[PDB]
Amino acid sequence: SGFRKMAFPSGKVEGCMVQVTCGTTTLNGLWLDDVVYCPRHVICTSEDMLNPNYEDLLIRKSNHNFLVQAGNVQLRVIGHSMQNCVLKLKVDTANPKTPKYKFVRIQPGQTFSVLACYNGSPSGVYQCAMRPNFTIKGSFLNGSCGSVGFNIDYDCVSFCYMHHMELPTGVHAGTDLEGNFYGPFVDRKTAQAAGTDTTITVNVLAWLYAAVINGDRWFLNRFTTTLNDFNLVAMKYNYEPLTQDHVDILGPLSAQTGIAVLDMCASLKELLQNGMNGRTILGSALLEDEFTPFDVVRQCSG
Amino acid sequence: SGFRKMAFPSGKVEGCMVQVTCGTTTLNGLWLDDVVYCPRHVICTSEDMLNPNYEDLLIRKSNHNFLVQAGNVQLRVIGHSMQNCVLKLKVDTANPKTPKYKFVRIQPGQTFSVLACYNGSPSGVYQCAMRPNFTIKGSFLNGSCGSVGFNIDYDCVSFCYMHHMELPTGVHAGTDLEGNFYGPFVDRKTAQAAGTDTTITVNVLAWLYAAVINGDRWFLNRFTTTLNDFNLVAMKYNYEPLTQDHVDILGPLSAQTGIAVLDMCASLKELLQNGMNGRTILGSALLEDEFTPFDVVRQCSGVTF
Ligand SMILES: *C(=N)[C@H](C[C@@H]1CCNC1=O)NC(=O)[C@@H]1[C@@H]2[C@H](CN1C(=O)[C@@H](NC(=O)C(F)(F)F)C(C)(C)C)C2(C)C
Ligand SMILES: *C(=N)[C@H](C[C@@H]1CCNC1=O)NC(=O)[C@@H]1[C@@H]2[C@H](CN1C(=O)[C@@H](NC(=O)C(F)(F)F)C(C)(C)C)C2(C)C
Repeated sequence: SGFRKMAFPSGKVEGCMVQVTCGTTTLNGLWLDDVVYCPRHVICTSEDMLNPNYEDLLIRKSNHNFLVQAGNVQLRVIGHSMQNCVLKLKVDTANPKTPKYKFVRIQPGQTFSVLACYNGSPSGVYQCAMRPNFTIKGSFLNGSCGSVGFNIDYDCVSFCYMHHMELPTGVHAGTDLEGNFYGPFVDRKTAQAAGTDTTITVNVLAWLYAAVINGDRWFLNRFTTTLNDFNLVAMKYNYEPLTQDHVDILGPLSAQTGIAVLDMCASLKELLQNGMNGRTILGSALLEDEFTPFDVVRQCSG
Repeated sequence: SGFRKMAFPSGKVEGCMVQVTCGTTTLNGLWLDDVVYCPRHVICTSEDMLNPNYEDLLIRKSNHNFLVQAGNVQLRVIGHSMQNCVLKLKVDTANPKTPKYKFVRIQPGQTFSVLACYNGSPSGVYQCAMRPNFTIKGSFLNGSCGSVGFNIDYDCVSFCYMHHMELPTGVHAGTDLEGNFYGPFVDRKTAQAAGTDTTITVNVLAWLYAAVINGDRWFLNRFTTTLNDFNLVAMKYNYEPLTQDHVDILGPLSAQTGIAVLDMCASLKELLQNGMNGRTILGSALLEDEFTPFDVVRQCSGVTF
């Protein structure tokens, strides 16, 4: 029993974290085979943070301007290219700790683990979800940049996120490992703010199913709802609209518990109507939205 | 900025997890140098768990009774010994990934990282506190036994916990790596219950300090209390007493925020009496007590390797 916000073992990613330095800028790099991936804004001074021309700044750089350090070893840089907002440094050594990996772009709602690093040393690991507004509610200080988000599937590491910047509201923005930003952000210091956040409705229902399987039944009820009446009510609490696709994904938890998704939707509407009246679900007095249907099955049946 | 329940990187510890099988029981082992550590109750059958005679059950067992598997490779057991509630199996091979490590035993309120494992394969890492009643609120299914708790200080892994059992209340109990239980528990299937839990007061106050640092400041009030007067409120609300010791630990956070510890106590007191009056603190409707002062500093400022 028990239910924990639980990250993947960070071991396979720890073996890939290096320090990338350029001028007075030091941030973190991901060393896979003979390529170090890191945020391109490493090549910006304080000045060129406002309207950087990355193409112009990079053409000024030779291989020898990039100090790559893996623990003690300085890697020798033998090539640099840019792909979108990530800089790719070719090094003369393939990383011997390179795991089986892929690059994946995730959708809002998806969870992944973040290995927070400073100076190419891993600090800590925590579990994140991609918010509907394409930000993550992370924990990152100065020099954290180039810290990555990942999933692990059997022995394969799925890299989905590289950290770039903090927005004024304290939420974080970054790119996939092809360097395309999640959402409408750019690696410039400009007036840009996170859109209005919403609750990830599909995740809350999943978490309620976890509550049932872990033997908590105090919040259900005898009502059901139409998908439309559910969405019309939920949306007034800033909940993401639930789609037929979301219901389909809840098939397995519905079947395992024998509570139809629209029945559990009825429970949710009433929980929003009523709150907790003291009580808790799975040790929380808020409705948890950073557990996907997959995360529940893995932790409560695996 | 931001504040998360954050675990230590598990790499050094993932390199030490093995599978131990004795008869039809499989669980997890910790492989360090040429010894494998795992719960002694691996030797117990369903029958033997009700009234086990460990010294007797153990002496009836030869090394050939113990399958130790590191991935696909069999390790050869060349010796076996018991220390308190942990079985120590000498294996023919030293673990080449053995980190700098020591065994430490923690007090309630201290936090640590748990690496949950099944069949010697690490599944997940989460952050835990040793509860005041010496349980931990874990997430552990069948085969999780031999999952370890640790902290890291630079390159030294300090192992502090090995998982043994689930209490009927759904909370978890285990030992230090010398096999001494945390709390008044025994490794038999017999009926056991967690005593009544209390809230780790110093940790809430540390967490409230973490709130102030992230600009969540609404709960500050003008009032200050005294330790004596506060601790009377604490007891009523099933809160651990705040000691002179506890107050001194918070000096860094008091100094960093300019909020006196007994001032922060007044905010806390008022919160217990009044509730949160709608609001949340760092996105929680509950007062959080599983972040230590050291945990808060290692994330909100640095010292984070
Ligand atoms: C990488 N080391 C930091 C990560 C930041 C620092 C504080 N916590 C973090 O997660 N990244 C940066 O310094 C990026 C970098 C320029 C400015 N910047 C920011 O994080 C800033 N953000 C913005 O100005 C905003 F909102 F517009 F994006 C700041 C708020 C000053 C921390 C670039 C290229 C975005
Ligand atoms: C190790 N593989 C399991 C892990 C358990 C399984 C359910 N959740 C967990 O964390 N631990 C055990 O097999 C221990 C072990 C015998 C029985 N046991 C229990 O978990 C039982 N608990 C107790 O006996 C209790 F409550 F009294 F502490 C169970 C009835 C399954 C809850 C021994 C030696 C205690």
